[PDB]
Amino acid sequence: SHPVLEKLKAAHSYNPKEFEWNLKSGRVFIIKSYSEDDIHRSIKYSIWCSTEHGNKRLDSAFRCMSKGPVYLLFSVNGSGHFCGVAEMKSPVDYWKGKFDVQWIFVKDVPNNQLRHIRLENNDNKPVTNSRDTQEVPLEKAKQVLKIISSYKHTTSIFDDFAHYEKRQEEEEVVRKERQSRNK
Repeated sequence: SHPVLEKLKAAHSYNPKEFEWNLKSGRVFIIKSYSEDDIHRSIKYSIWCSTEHGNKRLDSAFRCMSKGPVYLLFSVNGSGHFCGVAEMKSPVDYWKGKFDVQWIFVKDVPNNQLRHIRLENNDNKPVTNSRDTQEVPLEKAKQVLKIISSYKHTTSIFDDFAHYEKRQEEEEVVRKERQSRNK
């Protein structure tokens, strides 16, 4: 293959061989996406939007860090895996709003690889049982990033790129025809 995808790959440096998971500083958040369509869209346009409350938390974190990176660890609700990692790259501009992200890792990591890591700031629950914008303590975040980085993955959302492209195109046509009948 897909030319959109080949362009994105050429423009970015996905799944870098060297990644420093041993962060000197930074903050790290779980993002729980409502759908794969949202992940596809985020990678393609390098933006994200959380809920109103999630945006406020993420914006605040980003502006507090202007000191080190803010990383976002993505998983779709009900998927049983993480699907990648992006760096937050702007504050939130007021999908109701948006902030810029730079996708770094695009790869599927099953939750069984991560569930041994528990968050002391979420009642010692497994990191894999987190809600949207849960903050991960840095020492635990290091271990999570270490695992996501090293993980020898079998699939990623890129395997379904053409599928998610077709979905989005067809939905826009349907949306337009529907607006047309309403107008």
